Formats: sequence, structure tokens, C-alpha cells
Amino acid sequence: PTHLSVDTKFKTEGLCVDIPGIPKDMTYRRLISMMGFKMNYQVNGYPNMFITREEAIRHVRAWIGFDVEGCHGTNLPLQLGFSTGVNLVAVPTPLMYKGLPWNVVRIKIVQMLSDTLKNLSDRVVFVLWAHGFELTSMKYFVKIGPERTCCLCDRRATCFSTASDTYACWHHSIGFDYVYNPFMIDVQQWGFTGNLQSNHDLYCQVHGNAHVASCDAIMTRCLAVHECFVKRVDWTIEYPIIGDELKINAACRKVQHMVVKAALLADKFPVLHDIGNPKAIKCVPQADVEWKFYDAQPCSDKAYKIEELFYSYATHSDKFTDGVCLFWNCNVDRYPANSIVCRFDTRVLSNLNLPGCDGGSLYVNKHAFHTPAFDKSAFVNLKQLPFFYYSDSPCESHGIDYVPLKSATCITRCNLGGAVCRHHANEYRLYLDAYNMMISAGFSLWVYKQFDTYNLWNTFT
Ligand SMILES: Cc1nsc(N(C)CC(N)=O)c1C#N
Ligand SMILES: Cc1nsc(N(C)CC(N)=O)c1C#N
Ligand SMILES: [Zn+2]
Ligand SMILES: [Zn+2]
Ligand SMILES: [Zn+2]
Repeated sequence: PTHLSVDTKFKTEGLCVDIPGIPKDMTYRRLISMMGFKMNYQVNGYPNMFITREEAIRHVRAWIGFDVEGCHGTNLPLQLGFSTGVNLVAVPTPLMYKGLPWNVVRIKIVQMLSDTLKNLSDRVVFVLWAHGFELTSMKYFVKIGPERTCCLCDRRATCFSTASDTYACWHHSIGFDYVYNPFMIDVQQWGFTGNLQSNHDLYCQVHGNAHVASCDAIMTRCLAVHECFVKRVDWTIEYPIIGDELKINAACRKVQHMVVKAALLADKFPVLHDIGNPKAIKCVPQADVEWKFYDAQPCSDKAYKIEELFYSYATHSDKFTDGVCLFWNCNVDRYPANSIVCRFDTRVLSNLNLPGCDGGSLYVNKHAFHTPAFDKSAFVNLKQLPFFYYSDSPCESHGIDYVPLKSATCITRCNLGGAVCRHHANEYRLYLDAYNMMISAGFSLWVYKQFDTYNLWNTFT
């Protein structure tokens, strides 16, 4: 019960316009054969081209929407569309490209998938709303066989060259002409009524149809992400490390302690309302304040309405207007003015951030968190939190070479007294590095308007 059995049934109703007469009774085994491939009863780690929803979900970083449309099968030119927004035209003889034979079109397909996937995944998962021409066009740019390794490294092979008779991973595939052991999944097997557009458009206003292949390709992956990460959410699934996940997570813990510790020292709030992750611990355990926790899961769909988060069954609702509210990745429509806020900017370009549904994004760092579209209007009662470092810790090296530090934002006893000590200079530069890691990773920080670092200087006297 791990891999999809080739003897599992495939519903063929979706195929019967491109492929009139298709059997109603069809397995993957007979489908794969009809697509022109031979699985030669092989136990070499590639039991099926098609995969389970669960396997697709574990390999979300690999998803590429794929769609083909008749343009004017062997007779006529095909439009090949990918969720990268690329459209190629193959002949048998937003980016749109002119008609070319399969022998060159297939080279472009390897280049495009390699550049897209090399920093994301060991594989490709073609995500389909299958009507026939996509499945019957794969023989023109795919080869299958036993699992294999790169000729230049230890990564599993994803490409093949007919020039050299060799195999490559995504990193090493320059000049390769065939996709090797792709995976794929037909969204239409999941139990949907009506066409792609009419299902996509229930959930997403951001992707339009121009009746071109890359738009269906984009809409297909959008609808898949909706089904697997918005309506359904499995926070048990771990995902591999592929970048700065560990540094970014550590940065986030450091900045949070810094910012909340400072907020308490500056304005001496008697109560902090900690709204979000129900696992959460006091980020400033030594602080003087009444720490009151409030449970809420990541909203993956729409931002929480502050009205419904606080004052539903307001049967003596807690005084959320007293003290300060901490929303650490707890997304609401409009934050109260007495708030400290970390909010992920869905618009960021990174290897951890994949395009999502209805202007939102899928942030994959240890877990997958689909995140509602970033909206500036959420922050109207707040301001951007300016950078600063604060320490009450004694000046004392205990031991990373030095250039004497000058900064207006180094809030320490030493800088008050004129000259930053070596210890606080190291800590300052380390904290600035963490802070920049975090920001570039896409997190944005916002605070109550009365917040002023000038108030921190009187905590040394
Ligand atoms: C008493 C109580 N039950 S529910 C609740 N909140 C804040 C959540 C909500 N949805 O209103 C409170 C409080 N305080
Ligand atoms: C890294 C992280 N920790 S919890 C979280 N949430 C609540 C997801 C969200 N929907 O905003 C994020 C993000 N991003
Ligand atoms: Zn390699
Ligand atoms: Zn969409
Ligand atoms: Zn110092």
C-alpha cells in the first residue's frame, strides 16, 4: 500500500473526445501500453508512471501542469503548455513560440524542466486534466526504464541523451533530448463534475483562460494545489531540506524573541495575547507580563476575520484591546492597532515559495503551508517595524575578528556610553544577518504606531 497498482482502474470518460471508442474498462497497465510505452514486468523502482494523490502531495515541489491542444495527432500541429507559462508548437513534418519538429521541441522541454526543477526536486510530476493528446504526445519526449543515477553525480536520473547514450539529473542535463522516468497524475480521476475552468474558477480569480495550453496547465496545477493544500491540510508530511530552511527558522526564532522582548520593555504592557499556533511557547519566558494563549491553525484559504477570531460567542470575550496582541504568522483581514505582526509575503521569489491558489502561495519549509494572498490593507492600523538590535547582556568577550562597530540601531549599555564593545558588535552583526535572512525569505514585520526604540535606552541607568 505505497505505490499506485498498474491494475487500478482509470476512468476514460475525459479521454473519449480526443480518443473516440476508448474502452470504459481501462487499467493504468493498458493505458500506459496505449500511450506507446512497455513496462516489461519490471521491478526496478518504477512500478507505474501514474502516482497516488499521497505520493503527489509528498512531491509537490515536482508539480508541473501540462496540457496539449490541437492547433489547426500525426495530421496536425500540437500546442504544448506548461504551468511555467511556456507554450511550444510541435509539428510532425504567456510566452508563445512558433511551430518546430519534435527533435528540437524535446530539447527545449529538457532545458525548461531542468532550470525549473534542479533546486526543487529529484523528479517531475506532470499534473494533468487528461483529454487524450497530452497522454498520446508523451512518447515524443519521454523514455522510461529502470531507476538510474546521473553519469556526473549520485542524484537519481531525470533526463537521457540519444547523442551520448547517457543519463543525467536536472543539474547535469545540458544538451539532453528526453525526459527519463517522469511521474504524472490525472486530476480528473479525483471525482469532479463539469470542465477544468468551471472547477478552477470556484476557488481562484487570479488565473484567466485565454483558451491556450499554458493557461489550462496553470489552472490544472492551481486546482490540484487547492484540493491538496487548501481544502485538505496534512501538517504531518515532512519535506526534504533544499536551501536555508534551518537558518531561516533560527532567524525567525531570534527576531521574534528580540521584537517581543523590546515591545514589552518599551511600553510595559501588563498582558500579551498570543494568537496562533496552539503548540506555541512563551517567546520571552523571563518577561514580567500575563501571557494568555489563544489557539488557531494556519489559515490556508482566506485570512481569519478579526471579528470572528475574537468576538464570536463573545460570552465575556477576553479584553484583546488591553495590552498587546502577538500574531506570529497568524493571518487576519485587519490587525487591531495594539499588535506585533509577522506576515509571510506570498509575492516573494524563492525555492521554498511555490505559486498557489487565488493569489496565495505554497511555502514549503519542513511542512507545506498554503498562505492567503499578501494584502497591504491588513496593516492600516500598524507601521513597518524598523530594524534594531537590543541587549541588556553584560559587555564581556569570553572566547570572529573585529572592525569597531558604529550604528544608531545597536541599543546596548556600551553604545549609550559612546563605544560598542566587541561582544555586542559580534551579536549585532549576527542578528542583522538573521534579520536579513528572514526578510529575504519573505517575512514582513509590523508593529503598533506608538513603538519607538528611543524608549529602550532608559532600561540601562
Ligand atoms: C470564551 C471564548 N470562547 S471562544 C473565544 N475566542 C476568542 C474565539 C472566538 N472565535 O471568539 C473566547 C474568548 N476570549
Ligand atoms: C513558516 C510558517 N510557520 S506557520 C505559517 N503559517 C501560519 C502559514 C500561513 N498560512 O501563513 C508559516 C508561513 N507561511
Ligand atoms: Zn548529476
Ligand atoms: Zn488559479
Ligand atoms: Zn557592550
